[PDB]
Amino acid sequence: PQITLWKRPLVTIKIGGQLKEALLDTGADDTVLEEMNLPGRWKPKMIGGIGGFIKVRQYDQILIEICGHKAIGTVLVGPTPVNIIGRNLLTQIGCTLNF
Amino acid sequence: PQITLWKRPLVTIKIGGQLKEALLDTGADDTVLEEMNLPGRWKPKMIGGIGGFIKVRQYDQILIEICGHKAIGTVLVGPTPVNIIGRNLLTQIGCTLNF
Ligand SMILES: CC[C@H](C)CN(C[C@@H](O)[C@H](Cc1cc(F)cc(F)c1)NC(=O)O[C@H]1CO[C@H]2OCC[C@H]21)S(=O)(=O)c1ccc([C@H](C)O)cc1
Repeated sequence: PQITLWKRPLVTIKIGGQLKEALLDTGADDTVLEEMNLPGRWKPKMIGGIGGFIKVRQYDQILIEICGHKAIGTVLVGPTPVNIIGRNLLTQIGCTLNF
Repeated sequence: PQITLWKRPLVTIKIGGQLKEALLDTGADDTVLEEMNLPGRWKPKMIGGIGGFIKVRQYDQILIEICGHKAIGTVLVGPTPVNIIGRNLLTQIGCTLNF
């Protein structure tokens, strides 16, 4: 699907058997999700954005179905105000910017 | 132009007679630029991100030439780590996400 940007590009994702809505973010290099419970072992990490830095838990090789498109990659879980789909997963489902 | 997301979607912008590089950010509702001077009267505002919040100066009806595509809209200037082109200006240049 082609997505115009007159509204926030929110899509429905399926991660760990849970349904959530996430923001297709071309300005994000990696995926960051709000607090949730994810299987497996994680490693602590600190990511930076506007306003400073937050502590997140890095989960590797996590499957996500983004708007019916499957992808596996690293997912960061932490106090993000909004669920974000970063470029690490956008490239797997073949997303492009066109103008 | 079609832009893949394997690298940061950076574009050359022309704003206030100055040349800068900015990130086409679909995850940003507003355009946020590092410190500079623009015309007209401004009003203070505070915007939030992953790490918290930063104080910005809201400038309205500001012209920006993004990769040769002109657009006028609100531009926020403040201590952002990276120049961000938000959806307020992406819609003006006809930007879409495609997968
Ligand atoms: C350094 C370049 C960018 C600042 C990186 N960011 C992506 C941006 O798209 C971000 C998305 C966003 C949307 C949102 F609603 C809440 C929120 F907290 C974050 N936009 C943003 O801050 O927008 C501002 C301005 O407009 C306003 O509207 C919405 C909020 C305000 S990031 O999220 O910091 C980030 C993500 C992933 C990684 C991985 C580890 O690589 C690192 C860093």
